[PDB]
Amino acid sequence: RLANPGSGQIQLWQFLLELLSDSANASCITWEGTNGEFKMTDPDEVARRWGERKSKPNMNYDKLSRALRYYYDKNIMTKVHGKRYAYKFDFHGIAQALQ
Amino acid sequence: RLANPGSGQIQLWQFLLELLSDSANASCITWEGTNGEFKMTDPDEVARRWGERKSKPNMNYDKLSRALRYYYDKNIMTKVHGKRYAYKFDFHGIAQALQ
Ligand code: NA
Ligand code: NA
Repeated sequence: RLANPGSGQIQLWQFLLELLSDSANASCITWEGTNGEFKMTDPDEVARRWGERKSKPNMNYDKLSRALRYYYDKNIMTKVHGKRYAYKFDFHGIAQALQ
Repeated sequence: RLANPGSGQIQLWQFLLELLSDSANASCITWEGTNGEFKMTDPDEVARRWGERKSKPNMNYDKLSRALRYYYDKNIMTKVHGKRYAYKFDFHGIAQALQ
C-alpha cells in the first residue's frame, strides 16, 4: 500500500526506496547496481532512521531484520545470500502495492 | 512523477506498471520474471489502451515506441536486445519518480 512521500504512515519497503532515492544517504544504504538489489552500509543507522519516522521506541536492527523477513513471503523483498546486509526488492509485488 | 492510479494524467511508465500489476492483461503485456523485464505480447493492443487512457487520436506502436525510447536517457527504461517487444524498467530512476 502506497503512502504520501515522507509520511509517518509509510511502510518499510517505501521508506527504504525513499532513502535509496537520495545518493546523499549512501553512508547507511545504497543501490548495488543490479536487479533492485541494495546494501545497508550502516544497518543500525537505517534502523535508527526507521524508528525516528515511525516514532517506535527501541527500534533496532533485530526488529528491522524481523520486519524485512515478513516481506519474503509477500513478494516485496528477499535477502541476498553471500553478502552483508543485502536485500532485493521484488518489483512484481511493489507494482501491485502501487495500486 | 507519480500520478493517482487509473488517472488520465498518468505517465507511460506508470501506465505500463498498472497493466503489468494485473495478470489478466497477459494477452497484451506480461512480466518476463527477471530484473524488471517485461514483454508486450500485443504491442498494438498496449498502444490502443495507452491511446484510450490519454484520449490521443491515432496512437499506434510507432508513437508508443518513440515514447519508450525517450525513457532510455532518463534512467526509467531500456530496450532488451535479442527479444520481441521486450523492455526493462530501471527502478533506480522510478524510485526518484515516486518522490
Ligand atoms: Na517516501
Ligand atoms: Na495506475
